[PDB]
Amino acid sequence: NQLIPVGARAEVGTTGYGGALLWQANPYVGLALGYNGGDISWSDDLSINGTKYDMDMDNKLAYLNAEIRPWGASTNPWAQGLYVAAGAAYVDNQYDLTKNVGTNASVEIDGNRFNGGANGVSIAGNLKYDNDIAPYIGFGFAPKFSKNWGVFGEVGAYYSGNPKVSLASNNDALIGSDGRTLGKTLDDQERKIANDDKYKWLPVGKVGVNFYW
Repeated sequence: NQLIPVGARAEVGTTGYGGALLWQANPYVGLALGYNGGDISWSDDLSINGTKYDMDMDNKLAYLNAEIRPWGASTNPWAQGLYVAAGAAYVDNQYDLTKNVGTNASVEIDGNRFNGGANGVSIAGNLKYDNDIAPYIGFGFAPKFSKNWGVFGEVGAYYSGNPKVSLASNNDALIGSDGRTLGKTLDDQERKIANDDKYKWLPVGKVGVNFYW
């Protein structure tokens, strides 16, 4: 049961693009070593209920995980394709978010609801995740239909630790529904991001194509 190199994959997803080297020891156990990253504008000018989203990333992530197929010997491809992924990553990722809340549009942050009013308001966030050795857990589907290639999709999360975080608006004096100003509410949401257990996780989704040769 030694791990045999079998090829590579190309992938794209929420942490950016890249790919991995692949090994398989048997129908149940395999290994991926890869990189995701890039300077990418994940969305620009994207309008939803009066509000434009912009997100930019600048990521360097390199990972190593095992892929385990509980039913990897199954002749059902719906079961043979399922796997759990587990390992760790070097993580050095940076996200810029911008919400431009338009005229008379409404946004909710930490339970407090604000209105854009006559001019709207813009809210910005910088999130920086740095961890040399971040544990990773994920679930994927990669059914076998070819000796030469296949496709896959995966969702998981890195236990990165809380990011460094900065939140800001170009109008902090707006009062929300619970009475806190926008400045104060952002401060509060900044503290939750910087400390709550929930935000120690960096979620991820991706898809791609495998090549075996």
